[PDB]
Amino acid sequence: SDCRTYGFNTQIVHAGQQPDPSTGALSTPIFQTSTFVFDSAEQGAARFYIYTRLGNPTTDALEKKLAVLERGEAGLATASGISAITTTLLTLCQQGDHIVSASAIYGCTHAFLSHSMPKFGINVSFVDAAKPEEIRAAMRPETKVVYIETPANPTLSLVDIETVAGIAHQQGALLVVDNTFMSPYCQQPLQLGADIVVHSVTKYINGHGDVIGGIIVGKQEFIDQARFVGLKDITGGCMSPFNAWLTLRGVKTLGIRMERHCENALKIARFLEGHPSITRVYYPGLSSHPQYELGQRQMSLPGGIISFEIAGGLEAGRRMINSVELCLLAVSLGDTETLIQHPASMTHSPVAPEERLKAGITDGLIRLSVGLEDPEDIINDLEHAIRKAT
Amino acid sequence: SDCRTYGFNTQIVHAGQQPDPSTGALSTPIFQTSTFVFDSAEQGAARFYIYTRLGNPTTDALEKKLAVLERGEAGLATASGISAITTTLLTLCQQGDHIVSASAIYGCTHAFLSHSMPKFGINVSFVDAAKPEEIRAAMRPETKVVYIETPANPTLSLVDIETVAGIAHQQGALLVVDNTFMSPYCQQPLQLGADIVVHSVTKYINGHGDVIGGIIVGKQEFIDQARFVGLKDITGGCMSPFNAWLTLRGVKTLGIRMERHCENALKIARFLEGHPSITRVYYPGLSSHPQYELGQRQMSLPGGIISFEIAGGLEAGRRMINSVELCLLAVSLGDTETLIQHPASMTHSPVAPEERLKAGITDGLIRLSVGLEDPEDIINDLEHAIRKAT
Amino acid sequence: SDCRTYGFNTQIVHAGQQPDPSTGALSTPIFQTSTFVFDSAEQGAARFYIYTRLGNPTTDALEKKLAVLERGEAGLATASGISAITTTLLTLCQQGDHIVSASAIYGCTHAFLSHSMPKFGINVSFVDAAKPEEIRAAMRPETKVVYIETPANPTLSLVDIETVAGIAHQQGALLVVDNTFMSPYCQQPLQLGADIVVHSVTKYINGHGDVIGGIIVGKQEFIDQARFVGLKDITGGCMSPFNAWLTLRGVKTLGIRMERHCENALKIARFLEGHPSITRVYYPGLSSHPQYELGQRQMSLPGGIISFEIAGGLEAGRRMINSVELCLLAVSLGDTETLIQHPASMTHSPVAPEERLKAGITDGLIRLSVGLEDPEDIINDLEHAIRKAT
Amino acid sequence: SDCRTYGFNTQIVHAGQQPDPSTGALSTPIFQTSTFVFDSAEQGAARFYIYTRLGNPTTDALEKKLAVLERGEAGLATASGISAITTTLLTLCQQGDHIVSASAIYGCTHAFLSHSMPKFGINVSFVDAAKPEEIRAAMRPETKVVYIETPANPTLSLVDIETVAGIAHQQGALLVVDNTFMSPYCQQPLQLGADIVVHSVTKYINGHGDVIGGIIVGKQEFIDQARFVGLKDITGGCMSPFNAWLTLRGVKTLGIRMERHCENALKIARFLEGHPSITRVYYPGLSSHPQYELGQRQMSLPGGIISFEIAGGLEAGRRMINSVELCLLAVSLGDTETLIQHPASMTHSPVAPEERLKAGITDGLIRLSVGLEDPEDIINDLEHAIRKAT
Ligand SMILES: *Cc1c(COP(=O)(O)O)cnc(C)c1O
Ligand SMILES: *Cc1c(COP(=O)(O)O)cnc(C)c1O
Ligand SMILES: *Cc1c(COP(=O)(O)O)cnc(C)c1O
Ligand SMILES: *Cc1c(COP(=O)(O)O)cnc(C)c1O
Repeated sequence: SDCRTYGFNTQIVHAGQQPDPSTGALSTPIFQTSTFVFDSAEQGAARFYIYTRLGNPTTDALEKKLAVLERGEAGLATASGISAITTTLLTLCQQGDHIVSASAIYGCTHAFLSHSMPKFGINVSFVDAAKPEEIRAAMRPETKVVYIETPANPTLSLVDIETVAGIAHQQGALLVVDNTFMSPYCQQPLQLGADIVVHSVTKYINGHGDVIGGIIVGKQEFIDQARFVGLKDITGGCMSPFNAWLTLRGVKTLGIRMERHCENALKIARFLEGHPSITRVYYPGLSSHPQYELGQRQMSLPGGIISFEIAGGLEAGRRMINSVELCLLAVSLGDTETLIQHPASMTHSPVAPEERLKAGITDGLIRLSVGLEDPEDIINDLEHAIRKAT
Repeated sequence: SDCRTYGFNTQIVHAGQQPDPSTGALSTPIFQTSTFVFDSAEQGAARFYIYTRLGNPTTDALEKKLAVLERGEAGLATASGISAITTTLLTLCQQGDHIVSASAIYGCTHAFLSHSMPKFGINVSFVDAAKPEEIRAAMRPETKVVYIETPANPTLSLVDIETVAGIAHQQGALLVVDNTFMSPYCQQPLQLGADIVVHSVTKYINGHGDVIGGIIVGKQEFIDQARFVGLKDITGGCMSPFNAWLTLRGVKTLGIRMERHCENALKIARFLEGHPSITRVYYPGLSSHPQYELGQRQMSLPGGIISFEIAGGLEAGRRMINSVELCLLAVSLGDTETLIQHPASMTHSPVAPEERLKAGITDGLIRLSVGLEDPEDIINDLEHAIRKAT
Repeated sequence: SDCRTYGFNTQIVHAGQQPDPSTGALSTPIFQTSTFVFDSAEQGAARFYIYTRLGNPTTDALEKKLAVLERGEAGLATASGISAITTTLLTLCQQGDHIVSASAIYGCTHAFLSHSMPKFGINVSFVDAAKPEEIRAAMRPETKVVYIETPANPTLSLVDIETVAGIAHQQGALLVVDNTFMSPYCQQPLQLGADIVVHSVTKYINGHGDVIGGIIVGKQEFIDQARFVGLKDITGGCMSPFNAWLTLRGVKTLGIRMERHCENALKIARFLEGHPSITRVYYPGLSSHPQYELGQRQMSLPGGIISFEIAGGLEAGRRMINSVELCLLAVSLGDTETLIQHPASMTHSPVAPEERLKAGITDGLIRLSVGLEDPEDIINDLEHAIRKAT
Repeated sequence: SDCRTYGFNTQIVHAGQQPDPSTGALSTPIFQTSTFVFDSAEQGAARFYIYTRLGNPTTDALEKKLAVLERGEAGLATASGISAITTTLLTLCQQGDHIVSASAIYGCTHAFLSHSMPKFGINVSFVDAAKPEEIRAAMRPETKVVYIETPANPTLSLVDIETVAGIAHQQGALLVVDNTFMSPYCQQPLQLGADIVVHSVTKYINGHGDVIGGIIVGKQEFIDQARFVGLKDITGGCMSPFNAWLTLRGVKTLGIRMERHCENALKIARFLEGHPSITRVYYPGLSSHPQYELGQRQMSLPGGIISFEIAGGLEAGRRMINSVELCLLAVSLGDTETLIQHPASMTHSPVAPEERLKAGITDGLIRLSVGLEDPEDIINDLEHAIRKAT
């Protein structure tokens, strides 16, 4: 049979994997090796597995699974989400090329695009990707890539993938989408015209807060270049077989995890929207979200991340996060535990307040990654902390 | 006490490591986490461990140990040896800069320098680094780095680190040395004036054929840039904590392994030099090596790698590797098992024979990574195969 | 706060665990050590962690979590489910003691009780535990333990835990319940009067088909004896820290997994009950189950295991399992993949047919462990295979 | 070829292992699975791998390697050294049987034999096994097993394996030898007439202080019973595949480790014997050892463990261990780090002083497990601490 014909939950469990033919072992073995042996001089030349830096059976299973889930031809695992992004863009671009990027992107990605790319002669124009006309207006004869993230932090704004793909393609560029926030269970950019999808598997795909890693999915021709040039000759961004095996294990529960994350998040978002100490709640599942209908067409679920603004600015946000007893203070997302952060007092404390404001980070903004706990316990913890903070 | 005051074997065992203060666990715990939690808003801002992509306690132990062993200030672990090299060079260089590199370098490194760097506007001049005058003559006002490997494949030629460091420094450049072949047990480039040392830990440092990884050692100021810019904003070349833990475990036996590798290799090299079917033997421990005295000053042991040429060219080399029963056919080195390869029929089969010849790869050249088996068994296997092949 | 006060899903995620105080690492570190160090002679005497055979911080987290989930005082992890059972019974019993056991128990447990115990002078009487009067009638002055499993293979019959606990206690014996089939998410024997619960974590608790292990939960006084005598001085049945860490990771999703297993199983059970080629379907969620109302009081969900009888006996059962394309042929249960077996042709093939019949294993009986795939795909596979087999 | 024909170092590296046929992976894959799948009903019956509790390809490699190294037919891996011992003895013995055991045995083994065995109707007579006549005099018609350890703590006394084997066999009993202290590199009890060898792999065989585990080696007929009855139906003492893989990795360096341990230990023993503050030194490599010549015939090296008595009794021993700066205070042995303990103040502090004295534990006795550090550093640390303590 062919895994690409089964339902999505069946694919989550089985795609890319099968019992070991030699032993019958059901779990994918951990091929924690650096060296592969040849039977003869002739077999060594013909292969020219050889070396985990080229490929590995455990990692291959993960790559094939994620390719099935994103409806792409091929996958390539990497050492980190950032390595997935930079291996992709450094494979595609050289000195003199140009990229149009969303401004509302992950912080580390922004640093790569704003400082590292221009030092290699690759220029980047940042635009508001919620306005597809700004993408069009920034495209140049040298533009190779349009780069977007959706939903995007810190207010969970959206980008219309299908519309942007059509613009990029008419002007001769590829569209790369960072799909980390959604996972393939909730959004499928390649089905909407994107050429390449990248993820930090560190978040939902692994889901267990114990793996740093990335994945790239796209056409075989591109993935072959990302592997044999990008990984081999540029970043050296290999995923270890053990991390691939842990990610395979974590992704087995992706469907049931995303369903529970999103069911919990919708309940919490509605609680916050009814709370008179909370000025704003940013969540694609609330009908007041400015791009609500686009989200309903593009995403199968509204996600597990919420942002919200607490009354009273910086000191209220600090008092709030210092008053939670169950939510844990951390900067990651997509884990089984609920995580909370207050950027203005945590990650962006040395940034000038007016510079945070232009970046959409108000003094009272809190970001919540909703976990698998009972939502009543999460709501009770938030209610306890909000009441204290105000 | 201070680990930097003890003998080298003591440092191999103990440097960078101590019993866990919280539990007393002797083994370094495997901190297989992506997320680190803060106790309050204030602690989260002060730290701005946070995230394994920034650092991790297991990986920190490995970095500190290797810094002690190379007599450097700081270490930085990476996803692969190639990532150690490219994270280093992409941190140091930008569009318009220049590198002088040895020509006799690892194949993948050559591909990065010959094809990837120039596409980022970084030019590279390749020279014969056994001739320090060629390094001097190639240096330009824009030269930021001189890059060398010693010993170098395929004939185990050497580079005079101290002399080259003095030339590089007089002309305002840094010297980067790939010390993979030797390990810090046998050669210490920083003590001879190199600025930065890189290794593929995939070889001797781990030693067990089950980890792909790299390490960078140098001054704190540079390592901080390689970590917070190179890894964070360019390659995303993180080492996983489990790979760091395996490398810590493998390096515990580095001293006893290198002693046995080199004792075995010297016996095998002398056997091959006495064999009338073997035209040449390349090994720094043989007094006929063209740079023998330099090797005796620069290396504490002559290493575990041998190359040799079998009579009868391509078909004899193929028959030989097809006739071994104990040596395993593979392209890695530094494992506990003896590994053998015949480049002209394996890795370089589609390369034009006259192009292999200019690269020092003759049709009869065999490379041997000597393992920890009884040398009598290795010699008997080689003798059996050589006699058949001729 | 106290984890014992939160909801059950919150407890699944958080109980027994917290961020590492020394580093903030969110994931429980893998303390893969054999040795623990003391700061002084005095600290070494006071502790007399010391040695993973006594205890280990990773394994302690798992033990504490499972104790919370079963509402018991303490937990003890073991090398296998069988070791959990034998460490328990060999701690409790000595030469001259007696056990009353259900006859419908796991095969390996039956072998221990029928052959191993009597060779140590410990006698066992087997009874039909669906009939509590048979338990009472078999109790002797020497009876130390009543041992039950519920639901029990092969027809998923039940045992009334509360009623049996009252009988055992009136006659001075302890009740031990193997709760593997249900997990603490679906049944809590200690809340119904059982004294000790054992599990094979190999099944649902880990859930990922990659760990062999057991756990014991009960009063602190008993668990201390099971640890310091049973494990230390009898079975030497330690769980490795890595297996404990994997089980901690697997149990994070126990609630969402059990919900999906049981939702899928109920759909499949109803499909089979409507199928004219299927003579019988054994599933606690079907109202025709002989102990249906007891199951509704004692179990929060009817479970993920189904047994059923296909028309046409031995050859139909063999043709059926040889015709599935998605279900995998295996003898375990509780994995994320759907597993199927036909005992009469697989595990019990050399047993006399009339001896299988008395054991409740008819020639046409199939056992199904329902996984996390789309139930429509599982049903389509079963329908395809049943139609072929008949 | 056949691994049993090669030299011992070659066997250490290669025995039981080969490149994976399906992939060529050189490292033995980690088959971290609980479940094995069958291709058809017929293959499932024929096998009746099936289940890691029966066997596993990773663990099988370790078992085969250790069988080669001990010159035995078959091996069986276990959860701990204690499980290797109890699985062996509980397989061999039943109610009414008798064991003659050395008195100078590992503490936990003594507890099993003195308290657990008699509660199962199995009687044990303890004798001074340095006097083979005491073994003979204690044998009864019911004696099934003679059990010995050599060298034996706390004074490293010896037992003449060959002489004791002949006595046991003439009287119809099996000889079981715990060979943990020596490893197969230094002593081979089966070659001297022992029937079964057990080890705690926790010590030298793994060697890296990060695995708890055991191994049993003997005839195929016995090992089959220890596996299919002892492990399956009594102790449930399975080794996890990951622990087996780590032990395979650790044992690769067994030969070079034992050579360095013993070279270091002999230097340290001679230093201590020349020290006027040290009243006695117990080490088989010193010619004053009471069984020196027996040790030279039976052991290829004198081992890595030393015991010694410091002048000044209990308080001097406590001051000494509180004054070391490099040696670590711990109760294990066979690790790469040097470990030290003072039983009278650490492990035996609540034992009556006259009861320790009869057990050979004087108030001033120190036990040292010599590691792989520079021996000059170990000697300097001991000298520093001894001078302070006196
Ligand atoms: C966390 C994240 C990344 C970075 O991935 P890493 O695995 O941390 O390198 C990139 N994009 C998004 C949207 C992320 O959330
Ligand atoms: C193997 C090797 C490398 C590459 O290291 P990887 O870990 O394979 O990326 C670089 N330099 C030398 C000298 C090597 O032998
Ligand atoms: C599988 C099972 C066991 C045995 O557990 P192991 O981990 O295989 O030793 C015991 N009881 C039940 C109900 C089981 O399903
Ligand atoms: C440590 C030891 C044991 C016990 O082994 P574990 O792996 O700790 O269960 C048994 N015998 C000897 C000689 C030992 O040193």
